[PDB]
Amino acid sequence: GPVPSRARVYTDVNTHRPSEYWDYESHVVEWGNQDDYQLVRKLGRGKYSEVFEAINITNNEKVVVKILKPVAAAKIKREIKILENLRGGPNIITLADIVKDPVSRTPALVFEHVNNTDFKQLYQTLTDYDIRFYMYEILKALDYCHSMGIMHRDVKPHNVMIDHEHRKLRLIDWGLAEFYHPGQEYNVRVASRYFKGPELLVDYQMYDYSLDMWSLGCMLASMIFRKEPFFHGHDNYDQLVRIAKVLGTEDLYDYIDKYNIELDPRFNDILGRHSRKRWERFVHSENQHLVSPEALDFLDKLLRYDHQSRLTAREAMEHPYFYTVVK
Ligand SMILES: NC(=O)c1ccc2c(c1)nc(NCCOCCCCNCc1ccc(OC(F)(F)F)c(Cl)c1)c1ccncc12
Repeated sequence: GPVPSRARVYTDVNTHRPSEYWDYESHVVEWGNQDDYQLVRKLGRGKYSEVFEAINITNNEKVVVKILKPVAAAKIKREIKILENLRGGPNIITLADIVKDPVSRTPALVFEHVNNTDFKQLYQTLTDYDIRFYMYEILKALDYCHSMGIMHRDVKPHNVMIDHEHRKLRLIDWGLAEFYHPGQEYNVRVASRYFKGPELLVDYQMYDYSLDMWSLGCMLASMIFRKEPFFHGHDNYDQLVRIAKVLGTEDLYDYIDKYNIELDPRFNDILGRHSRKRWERFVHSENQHLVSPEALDFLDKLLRYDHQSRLTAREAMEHPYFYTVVK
């Protein structure tokens, strides 16, 4: 059957931490006071929760409250433990409190507020310099969480908060985040369609931190080529075909042969035969100001089928693409 895989970095971080670190089920939640927070307005509703802008009346500061739906109320300890483990880390959203919502009777997570008043799609209107600057800021968060034995598993623009006025970035929504344990088989139903790595699409469960680096490459490709999303799958099956139309089918077949993966036979009639396209195929007069040989080389090194071949967050921070960014 499938060949095993393990991360090439931070492989054993959880084995050398005390069990209290990663055994989230044993964690005892310290509950705050729901009365400290006054809900102001609804910001959005997901499949398992709703988010509100709120005021912490003990300091008159804005906060964001995520109220869990009764269905998710049970599996909150994983997210809580990860948020507490990562608290204070570079560009990681701060969990300010955990309270029981008086209406839903479910857990409510209280987060640091980031000014989210930059309307439109700042995501598709940044300058070349600002793309590099913010990409480096995301990498500080990803190297931190990966160094802390945690995979985010939902890297996408909707989970990157930017206060453009103060050039502040936070990586949010650790609701799909997991502890990495070598040899552990994980659920492939993670990340959002357009940002799903090939490992998820071919049903390879023994993945690791490198899944976040594929998602990151999808964001970079979308920004530098002004193509939102870069890999525009109609469903999870077509998502792999869209990738194959860019990266080619040969490397895809080499990847599945290397890990002894059994490709879903539904792929036989839709994958076809494609050769790798050179990255300049995506360059045109409207995106040429964001494209550089450094950007293309960096992107090439993130968007690889083989999860063990992609740059790690630390290798990515060493890339020449970031030499122009003030440190
Ligand atoms: N943990 C929680 O559940 C959580 C924690 C905190 C918040 C939260 C959820 N949801 C909030 N609003 C609802 C979700 O609103 C998502 C808007 C995302 C906007 N991408 C902006 C953007 C712009 C440019 C980008 O490119 C780059 F290169 F990075 F520069 C990228 Cl990748 C992304 C919120 C608002 C204010 N302050 C804290 C929170």
